[PDB]
Amino acid sequence: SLFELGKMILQETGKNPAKSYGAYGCNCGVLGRGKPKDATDRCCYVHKCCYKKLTGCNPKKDRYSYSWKDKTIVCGENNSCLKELCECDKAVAICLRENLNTYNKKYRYYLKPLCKKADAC
Amino acid sequence: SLFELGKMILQETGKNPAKSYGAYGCNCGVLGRGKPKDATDRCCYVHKCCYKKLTGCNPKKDRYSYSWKDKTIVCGENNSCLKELCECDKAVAICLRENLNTYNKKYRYYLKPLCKKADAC
Repeated sequence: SLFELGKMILQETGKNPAKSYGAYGCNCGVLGRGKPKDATDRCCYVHKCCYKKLTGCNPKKDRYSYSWKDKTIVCGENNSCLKELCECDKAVAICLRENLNTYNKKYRYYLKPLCKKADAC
Repeated sequence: SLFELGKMILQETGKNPAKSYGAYGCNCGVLGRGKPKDATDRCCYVHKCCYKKLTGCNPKKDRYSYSWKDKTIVCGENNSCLKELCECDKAVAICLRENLNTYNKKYRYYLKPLCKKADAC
């Protein structure tokens, strides 16, 4: 669920997930997808494509189990959707961390109408 | 849709809606309701309750028309559901503005998991 996602993002990035990624570029946040503004934004693009491939469980709402073991996110689900969901979220969190070095505040609260339409996933 | 809602909040409140209300307390932002932390949060609580009476339309995605007339939000004729959606959104923007006096940044990014379950609307 969004709670696990936020937690993982915090855990990987050390950043307030809502503040940093609740509205960032064309893909991180409440609005759908768009051509990515930068690597951070592309992470969110991939994540949204990850979610859109999922069936059997609600990516936003459904809780799942995971653990933080040797500072790694370990997805603790057997159930294919919740596991896949967990891995979607872990991947974005890792991606966001990986790309903190190009994170640019100027893309925070980016205006959606400034975004090219996203390619199909 | 969230676009109209955010614009209304900005208009009433003068605040970046994502920043101030995208994750505030137990009710403003993602997912459902929780026992409100303060008046601002209760606005969002009432708003989410308001969304429940909507039937033939999607609050998050569906666009509707409104205008800013003499610095008031005036909902467009729209169909029944969109009209009521618009009025839900207008009401929360107004409420948020009314309660700016007790807005507390400490509740910005409140840990929503720790919220009590909401009462019935």
